[PDB]
Amino acid sequence: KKGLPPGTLVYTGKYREDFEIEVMNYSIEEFREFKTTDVESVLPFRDSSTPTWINITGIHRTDVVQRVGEFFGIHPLVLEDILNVHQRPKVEFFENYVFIVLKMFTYDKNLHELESEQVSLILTKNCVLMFQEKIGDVFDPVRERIRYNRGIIRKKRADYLLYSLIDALVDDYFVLLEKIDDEIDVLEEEVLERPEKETVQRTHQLKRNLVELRKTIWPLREVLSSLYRDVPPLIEKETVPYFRDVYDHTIQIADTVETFRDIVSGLLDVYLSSVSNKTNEVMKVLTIIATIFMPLTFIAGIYGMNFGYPVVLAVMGVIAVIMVVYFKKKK
Amino acid sequence: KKGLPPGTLVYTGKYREDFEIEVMNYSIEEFREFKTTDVESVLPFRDSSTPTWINITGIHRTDVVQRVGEFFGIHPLVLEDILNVHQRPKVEFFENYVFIVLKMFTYDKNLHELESEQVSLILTKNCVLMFQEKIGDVFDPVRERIRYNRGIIRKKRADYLLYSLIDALVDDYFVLLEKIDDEIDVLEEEVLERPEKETVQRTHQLKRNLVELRKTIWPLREVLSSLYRDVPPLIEKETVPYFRDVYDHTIQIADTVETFRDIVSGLLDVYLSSVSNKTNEVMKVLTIIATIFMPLTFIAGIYGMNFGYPVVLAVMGVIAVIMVVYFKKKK
Amino acid sequence: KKGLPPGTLVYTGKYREDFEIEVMNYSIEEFREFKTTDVESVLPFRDSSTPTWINITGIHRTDVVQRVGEFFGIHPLVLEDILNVHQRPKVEFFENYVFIVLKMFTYDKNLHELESEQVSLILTKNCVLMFQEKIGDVFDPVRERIRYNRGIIRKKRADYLLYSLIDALVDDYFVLLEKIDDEIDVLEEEVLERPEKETVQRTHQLKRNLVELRKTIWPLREVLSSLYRDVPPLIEKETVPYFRDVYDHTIQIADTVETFRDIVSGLLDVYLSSVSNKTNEVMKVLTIIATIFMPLTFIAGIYGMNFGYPVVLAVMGVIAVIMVVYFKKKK
Amino acid sequence: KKGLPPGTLVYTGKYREDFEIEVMNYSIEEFREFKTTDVESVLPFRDSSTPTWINITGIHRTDVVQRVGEFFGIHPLVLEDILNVHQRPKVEFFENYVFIVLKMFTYDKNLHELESEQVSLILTKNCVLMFQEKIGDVFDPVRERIRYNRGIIRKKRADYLLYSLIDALVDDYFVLLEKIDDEIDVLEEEVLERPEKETVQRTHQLKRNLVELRKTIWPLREVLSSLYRDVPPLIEKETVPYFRDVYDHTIQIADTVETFRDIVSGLLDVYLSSVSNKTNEVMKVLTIIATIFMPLTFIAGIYGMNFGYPVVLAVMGVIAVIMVVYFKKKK
Amino acid sequence: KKGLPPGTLVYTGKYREDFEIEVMNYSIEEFREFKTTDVESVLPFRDSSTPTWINITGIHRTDVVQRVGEFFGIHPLVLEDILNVHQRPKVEFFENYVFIVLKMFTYDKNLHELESEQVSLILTKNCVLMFQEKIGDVFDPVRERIRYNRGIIRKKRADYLLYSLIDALVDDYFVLLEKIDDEIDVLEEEVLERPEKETVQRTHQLKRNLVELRKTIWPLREVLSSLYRDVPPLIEKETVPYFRDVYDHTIQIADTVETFRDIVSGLLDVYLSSVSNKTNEVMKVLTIIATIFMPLTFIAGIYGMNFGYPVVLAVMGVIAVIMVVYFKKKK
Ligand SMILES: [Ca+2]
Ligand SMILES: [Ca+2]
Ligand SMILES: [Ca+2]
Ligand SMILES: [Ca+2]
Ligand SMILES: [Ca+2]
Ligand SMILES: [Ca+2]
Ligand SMILES: [Ca+2]
Ligand SMILES: [Ca+2]
Ligand SMILES: [Ca+2]
Ligand SMILES: [Ca+2]
Ligand SMILES: [Ca+2]
Ligand SMILES: [Ca+2]
Ligand SMILES: [Ca+2]
Repeated sequence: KKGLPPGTLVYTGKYREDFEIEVMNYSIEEFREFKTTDVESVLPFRDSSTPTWINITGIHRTDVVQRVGEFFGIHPLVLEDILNVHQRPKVEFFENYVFIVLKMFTYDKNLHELESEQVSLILTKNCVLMFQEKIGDVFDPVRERIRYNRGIIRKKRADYLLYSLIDALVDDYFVLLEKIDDEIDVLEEEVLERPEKETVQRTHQLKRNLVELRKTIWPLREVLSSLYRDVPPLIEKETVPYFRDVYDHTIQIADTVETFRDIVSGLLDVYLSSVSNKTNEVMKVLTIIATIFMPLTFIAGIYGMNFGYPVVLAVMGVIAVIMVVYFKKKK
Repeated sequence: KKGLPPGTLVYTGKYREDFEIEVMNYSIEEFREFKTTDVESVLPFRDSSTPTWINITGIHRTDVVQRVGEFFGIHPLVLEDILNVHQRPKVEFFENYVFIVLKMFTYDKNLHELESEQVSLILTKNCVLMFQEKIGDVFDPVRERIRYNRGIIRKKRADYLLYSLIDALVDDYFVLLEKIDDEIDVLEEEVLERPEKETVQRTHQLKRNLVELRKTIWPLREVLSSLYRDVPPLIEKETVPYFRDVYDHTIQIADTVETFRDIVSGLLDVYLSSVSNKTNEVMKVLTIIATIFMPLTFIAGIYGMNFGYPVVLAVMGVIAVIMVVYFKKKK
Repeated sequence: KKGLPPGTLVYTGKYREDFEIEVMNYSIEEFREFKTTDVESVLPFRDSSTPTWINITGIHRTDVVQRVGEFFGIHPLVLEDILNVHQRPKVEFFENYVFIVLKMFTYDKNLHELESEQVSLILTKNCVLMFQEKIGDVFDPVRERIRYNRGIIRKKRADYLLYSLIDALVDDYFVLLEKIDDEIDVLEEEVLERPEKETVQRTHQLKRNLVELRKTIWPLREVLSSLYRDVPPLIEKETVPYFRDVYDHTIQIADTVETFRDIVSGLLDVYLSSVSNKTNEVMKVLTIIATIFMPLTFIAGIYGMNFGYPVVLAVMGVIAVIMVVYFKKKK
Repeated sequence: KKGLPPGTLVYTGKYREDFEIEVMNYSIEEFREFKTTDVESVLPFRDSSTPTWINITGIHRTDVVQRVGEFFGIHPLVLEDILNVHQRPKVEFFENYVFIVLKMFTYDKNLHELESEQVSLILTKNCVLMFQEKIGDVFDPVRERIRYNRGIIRKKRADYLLYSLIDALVDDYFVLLEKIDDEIDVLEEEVLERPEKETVQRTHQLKRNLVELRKTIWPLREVLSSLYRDVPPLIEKETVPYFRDVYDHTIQIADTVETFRDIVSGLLDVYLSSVSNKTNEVMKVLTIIATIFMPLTFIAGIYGMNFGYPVVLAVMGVIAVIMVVYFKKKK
Repeated sequence: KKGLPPGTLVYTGKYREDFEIEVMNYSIEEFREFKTTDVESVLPFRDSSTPTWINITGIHRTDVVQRVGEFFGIHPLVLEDILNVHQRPKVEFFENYVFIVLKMFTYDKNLHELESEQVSLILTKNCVLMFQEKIGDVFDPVRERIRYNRGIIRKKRADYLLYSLIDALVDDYFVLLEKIDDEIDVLEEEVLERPEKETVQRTHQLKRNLVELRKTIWPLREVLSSLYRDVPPLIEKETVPYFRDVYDHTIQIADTVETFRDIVSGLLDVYLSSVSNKTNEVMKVLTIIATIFMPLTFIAGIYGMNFGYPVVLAVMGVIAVIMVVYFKKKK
């Protein structure tokens, strides 16, 4: 739905069940993790000269974001955007912090429909502050790769941490495409070799979903494009050439999606031709068994007049052959 | 209709019933409001060092605009545009004043048709001069948010006032889209599960209305794009990063509209396929009940010749099965 | 047709009936007007330090243009373009003169067809030299607005005179669009509620005419775009911000035309669906009155065998109801 | 076909019949012309301080081009491009010479098919070296305009000579368009008023040919665009403003072609609608003469039962009117 | 499939059968060749001041690439891209080495389906390091042109070697297009003159394959575009103007592909019209032989009533002519 105030703090999303603030402060050497539901127990991490990750799951608490935002020096309107989930993904560069809004998807296979949660990211000094609206994410491997010190996460700084969550979120889209490639694959057979009923409505659902998809990658692609040209906190030849290979991913997604929305585009045209081909066969059979049985039931019509038996049957049986011969141009 | 003079002051709109000049002069502390129908009782507000809002409802009085425009130093041709409602939304930057033309819509639900009133805005010093052609608007909350000193309107200057009316007008489009999303939603079912008559003409009305819509957002989007790059009176880091949030909105509108005009685009193609699928079933039934009843009425045709009863009925009843079996490739 | 010389002076147009040289020399204070058919009686106006308008109606006289062009210092090839009417509208900037080619249209309502005359304009010092191929134009109001000293025409210079003829020519297109909006309006009803014969050929005529139109606005739009960026003789803040409000017009035209060529584009698709809907009804009626009258004429077929009367009529009349009931899924 | 060496001199074209080297050396005062089939008798023209035109007709002699190219200092790979006719038109600028590749067409009217010969041009000092693969060209008027000293060809230099052959080649395309405008004109009637058989395959031939065309103007347009921005040997205000009026032509071609490939694009859609309109009439007639003659042959079916004459004929003749009346909604 | 680690070395391809490291070190004077399956026996070639070509066939050995990459100073993530075959072709420029990823195709004629192997190229000093996933390639002529010292390969440096493999790989695409031009050619006849069954599914396969194709040339075209603008190791006027004539090729491919995906695009529209033309003929025949034999079997229906012989046959035979005459508007 919509708002009508001047720039307040309303939450438009519809996930009012969960609230769980997780934090992962780490150095080149160490880390902890906890799940406090207290607001204040995370504010002292602003000055921690070591990479923190203050994940605030459950945005519906406008009051929680209001406090954290007033403390971290976050602008009043850039908080509103965190709460307003009906927004195109963007990157906002500021004097202190980099602000990113992203959306991650869930495709219900079978029940052809996709659902969208909006994740906000604020990068400031050594804090990648996060905002989810519901419990559960695709950021499970990244926190696990900090947990069992796997790879080059602990070794590197705090801005690199952002370019690890963003890899994890973009990587998820590769799953969605995989589900849809395998979707099309089937709902395409359903047009060649299954000309039934709700195959059409299943096809229109796909275009609908693909448009819905497209108009959330094409912007998310621009985020990593705009996150590439500029960047204040970057550590040039460390974190920049890294996400070149996430902005590379962000392209392949919105390139794959443009393939799907180009195959599915001309799929209903396959149907209409496949169907008009069937309504040729049926049409044809009707015209045959009415050019052998409509001429003959006319002969056997006159000879019911009230005013050689094998002379009429011979001349009927010969016409039913001057017919099935003439119908060798048509078969 | 059209004009043929050199740059005079003709009103092309067709709303000749209302005339009501409302003013809202306000400071950091106070305001008044009145509804004078006198022209002169608003001219002394040009020098009021406090944010005024001189709303002139009912443009049809060419004489009223002529006077106010001659007083405020407004160019002769930029007044003509205020009266000529058949014009693409634009922003005109000048030495003294910023000139903006906008259009706001009304979608008659049921009676599938949309109507357009054109609102002009002139920003000069501490005056946001307004021009409506009919009584009633979506600027009710903004004047109410000044009225009961809600939010940061009174606190800020006069150029910010403009970027509050413009938020209010752009926000209205979110209602129109909501009405059309919920429109498509229904007039799409009407193609999957209701293949009737005036469903087609209702679909063409939508494309017509969407084109009509599109070609008034895409320019209105450019207004807030061009109102972003430049700006003389702006108060940089106060009013500029505000309407970035509104030019952000202006995008999402013309992005949502591009979704609608991409779903509806390939909707008549759903119909034509759904219909050619029905004219397969009907076509098929005709070809069956004419390949069991046209062969048999031929047998019972010869035996009306004037020249075992269960031998003919057995051989007819067997053929009416060599048929309903052969029709298991087709069902 | 075509030429094959090196850059001579051939007239490709097909209007060989009229020749009438009109001139309107004017100052801040006075003017005259005459219709001499003599070539030489207009050449002394080259040095007249007061705005002249040397309209040469009837270009077919290659000799007339040859003389005037040799006198006014006009390049040999830029004269050829004046005579060669089969050319895209352009603006040519030179060391002395600005050269503009424009086309103005005539839409024969009813006889769905549009016709094109090409008007050339050369602006040099205080002379806007004109070239029409046939008598009669849309420049009647402009010469009348000089005649009865209406508006700011006499007051201003000679380059402004150009940006008054060009307003008058561009303004004409607003009439053409008005005729075509009202055309579509009707030839659209002719697809919803009149599925006849030459409705299709009338629709294809429109796309043809719209393409023909489009590819003469899109360049004419670029003329006033290119006439905006540069300009040697301009009188900056006098004549420049004037035609901004003609290049504004030039946009709205090629924006309106892009609406028409987007409604008409998907209009034949309305037809094909409306028609395939009719060939469903007809198709359906045929399948009904052949599943009540083909089964029953089979019963009344056996009982014509030569080898209770209300027992057969009751069982026929019951089947003709087990049918009209089963046909409540289909109505 | 294709090659597999490193940059040798293979001729891919299929015109192995002709070989005829023509030369036209000329000054401000005189010229000669000859048709030597000897290679060496043209090499001394490299230093002739007067405009030469060394036309080498019949490229299939790889050896001839190899020698001339080794003498004139032409790069090894830029010769390959002269022999390889399956290439997009381009302009190659070099330290000494300008290299241009062009294609000129032949449209077999009736036998709907177009054929392509590739002409190469090398401009060096006072030599416009030419390369044709077959005898005969559209360069007949240009050599004739040198021959009888017509126009400003002899008067001007050698780089201007190039911009005379190129005018002659581009001008040819105006003939092709003329043949296709007049083609469409007919093969469009063939869709409104001739719904036959191979009208469809004739329409697809046109799109095929238009795509084939388009993708040889759009590059040839870029040649004269790129031949406009730069140019080393140009003689600025002599030869440059000349071919501006050939790059102007090059536009109108690829603009006309974009009209054709926009009319023909939606022409098969005219057909499909015109045809589905006929398969309405036919469909309709079938449903009538089976709702007057299928109900009545049922009445006259019962009265053939073996178990007032104008009472049955009156009630049959009345139903055959309760029918032809009900069929006034449908006619 | 997909990965979930931080940037390790997983091989996504599915060709786990071959492993064969071939090397071709050469100077202006000599070369050797061998097929060692040992990893270490190729590492000393890093410093060989003479052009080496270290082809590593069979990427599935992650360990082999890991070692060679750690030795040659190759970044950890740019190795991952060598193993991850599901990636868009790109060129990566670095401080030491140029990194290129390319894909080469195999089109199974008949079994309408195309298969893709990914070839990686790393250019460093005098080493063009290669990475194939399966045995066999189109690089047979290039190694043969080194082998029997053909052309200018041995004569030139090591960066030129890259622009010989890349010519060989791009040249292969000319074969694919040749197979598809000849494919369309046939599967187009199959729409004009063969309106059968799986012609539709064969057409959709083509669009599918063409999209699949297009979205691997359009990037491969950009590789040679980006490999043209920049280049650190280039030897300017030696290796640069060479591959201009490969980036020229890279264009013609993605221009030819855009022709195919523009002919095939409107091919199903040929079918649907060709078919709706047949379902006119069939439809028509049915309506004839039911307007001569449905009226007459009505006459011979009344005269079976139980309540001049050549008077009825004359009046039936005359109506069967008032019919076949009326059907001269329809034939
Ligand atoms: Ca708001
Ligand atoms: Ca005007
Ligand atoms: Ca916002
Ligand atoms: Ca279509
Ligand atoms: Ca010419
Ligand atoms: Ca006349
Ligand atoms: Ca205006
Ligand atoms: Ca009978
Ligand atoms: Ca080659
Ligand atoms: Ca080449
Ligand atoms: Ca010209
Ligand atoms: Ca990853
Ligand atoms: Ca990568």
